[PDB]
Amino acid sequence: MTIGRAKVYATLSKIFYHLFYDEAIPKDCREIIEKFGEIDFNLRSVLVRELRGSVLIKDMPQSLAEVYESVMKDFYERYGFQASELHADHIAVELAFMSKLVEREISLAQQMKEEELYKIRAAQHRFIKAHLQPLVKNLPSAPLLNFVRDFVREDAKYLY
Repeated sequence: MTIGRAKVYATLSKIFYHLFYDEAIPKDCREIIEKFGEIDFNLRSVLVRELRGSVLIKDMPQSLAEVYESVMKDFYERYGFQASELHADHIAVELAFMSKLVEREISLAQQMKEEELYKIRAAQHRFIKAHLQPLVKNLPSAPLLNFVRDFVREDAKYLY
C-alpha cells in the first residue's frame, strides 16, 4: 500500500520532468505506469511547462497568484524539502514533494513512530487538499493527465 504510493509519485514526477525537456520516458518508467493499463505519454513541453498551480487554478485571486511560488517554497522549507530548478508550483515538483513525504512515511512505518506517522500523513493530506488536488482538478483531458487526476483523487480519500 505505502508500498506503493511512493513509487507512483516518484515515477509520475520523473515523467513530467522528462516531458518538460523534451526527454523521452525511459521505457522502465513507462513500464511502471503502463502496469495500470495502457496509456500514452504524447504531450509536448510547450504544454507541460505551463502545468503550474498558479497558471492552472483559474479561480485563483491574482494577489495570491503573484506570491504562490513563494507560498509553495514555504511549505517545502518547513519539511526539509528543496525543489529542482523548476517553478515550485510545477506539477513535477509538487509530485516530487509528495514522494519525499511518503518515503519518509515508510521509514516511520518500519520504525513504530505512530505519533510522527499521523503528523506526516496529516501534512500529506493538507498538501493535497490545498495545492496538488486543486492543480490536478484543472488539468486538460488526456490519458496521462487523467491518470494523475484519478491517482491524486483516490489518494486523498485514502489519507482521510
